[PDB]
Amino acid sequence: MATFTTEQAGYQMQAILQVIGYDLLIVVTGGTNPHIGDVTTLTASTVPETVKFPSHDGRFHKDNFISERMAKRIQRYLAGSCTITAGIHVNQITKAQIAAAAPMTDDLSRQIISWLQAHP
Amino acid sequence: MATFTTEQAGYQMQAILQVIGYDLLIVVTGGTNPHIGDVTTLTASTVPETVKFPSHDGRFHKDNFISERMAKRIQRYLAGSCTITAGIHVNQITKAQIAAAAPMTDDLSRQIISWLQAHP
Repeated sequence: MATFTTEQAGYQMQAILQVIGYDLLIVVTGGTNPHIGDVTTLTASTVPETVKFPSHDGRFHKDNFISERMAKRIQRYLAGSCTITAGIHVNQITKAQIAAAAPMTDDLSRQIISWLQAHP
Repeated sequence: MATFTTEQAGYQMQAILQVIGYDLLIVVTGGTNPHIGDVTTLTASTVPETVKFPSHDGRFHKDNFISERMAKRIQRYLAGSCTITAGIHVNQITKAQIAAAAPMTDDLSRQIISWLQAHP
């Protein structure tokens, strides 16, 4: 249904939003290698819950800070269920990139909130 | 990336598949009202796990039998993580529709397996 991008100092993240009835599905990725490392689910009135996927070396992917952050930002605007995937390869990128991805996620979230307000 | 439909005695289900890098995202819906009631996650080597969304009257949605069934059918063909949503309003449809949706899910799953084998 809709694609958004955000950029901070050369690093780019993207969010693809799909409206499935009253329910939402959002894929958040970054850099040049799309991936799903974590999934966070929520409704307007329940606390978001995360499932982590295993990485190749056995560690769980820690990209859930992205999906949980977006979940917290958009929660009050949800008409139904919401499923958010995240994957920016936090196990491979620099600490500065990981830190920058938090305000970048806030920017994608506001872009999404605006789009939802314009397409209720 | 790809859409599939299946039909049994007038009832239709649909699966939208998205390839996100090596990872998969599949939305399974049915009838005339798309929805996400449940989410099942898996990899080729881990048992699928489900999160259920609450319905309006407080009962968890029970459409996860759909996503878990598809997960079991396609698991051995996965290159990475896989996230499957399901929602056919099992809390509103007839018992016969609920029962028919299980072989319909197997048909969508094979359609997906074929598409994956043709687009590795």
